[PDB]
Amino acid sequence: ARVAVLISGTGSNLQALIDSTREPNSSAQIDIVISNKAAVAGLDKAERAGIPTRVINHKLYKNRVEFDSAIDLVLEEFSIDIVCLAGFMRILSGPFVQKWNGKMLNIHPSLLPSFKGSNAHEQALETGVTVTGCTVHFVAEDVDAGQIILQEAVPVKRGDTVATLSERVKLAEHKIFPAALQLVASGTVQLGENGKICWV
Ligand SMILES: Nc1nc2sc(CCCCc3csc(C(=O)N[C@@H](CCC(=O)O)C(=O)O)c3F)cc2c(=O)[nH]1
Ligand SMILES: NCC(=O)N[C@@H]1O[C@H](COP(=O)([O-])[O-])[C@@H](O)[C@H]1O
Repeated sequence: ARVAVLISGTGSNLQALIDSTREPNSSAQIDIVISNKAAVAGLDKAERAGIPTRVINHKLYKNRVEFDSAIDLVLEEFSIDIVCLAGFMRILSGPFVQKWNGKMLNIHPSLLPSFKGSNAHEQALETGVTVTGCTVHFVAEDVDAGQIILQEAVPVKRGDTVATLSERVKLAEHKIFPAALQLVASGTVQLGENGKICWV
């Protein structure tokens, strides 16, 4: 399965994905890394790994739809089969999501449905939970609302801050996001006709 990773920043999930997909049993190959922000560290990791990179500036297109069109163009250019959002901080248009329905995974740093949205760790700490975690899910139109693929619980420790909580969660992310990719790329998991998660 040919895979694209969309990033916006440091790219440590990208790195975890690269690491698993070079294992010989990997059913995924990362063929392109696409970032909407230049000079971010995820682009270095991708170039250090030998993976082609493209930077699409969302300040050169008029529409969200024109912008995703540019991404889709690159995905088609590289004959991509699966799209992994690994720290992509931009919301995708409805038609783009429709076209990739069932082929696009996202890593979100909470136990969904808790703490949808962009500041999940802040939500978790404000709420006062003693357990949080991360989720890999298919991207549906409603944000952080697609079919869940994997989750891993992570403890919240006393005095945690966003810094320390997200450090702990990210170790879990580097576990379940490569596993989730591998489930989907091997055809073990798909999105069923009924749109629920389909094990095979
Ligand atoms: N349809 C759909 N799309 C998507 S994308 C995704 C990955 C995580 C999204 C995190 C996220 C939560 S809010 C937000 C935001 O407001 N971004 C600004 C750009 C901000 C900037 O660049 O400064 C903007 O999109 O304009 C995000 F980026 C999941 C997902 C999904 O489930 N459904
Ligand atoms: N709402 C989406 C969101 O918060 N994504 C989060 O951004 C980070 C990207 O880190 P990385 O660039 O080191 O992989 C990850 O921690 C992921 O959970």
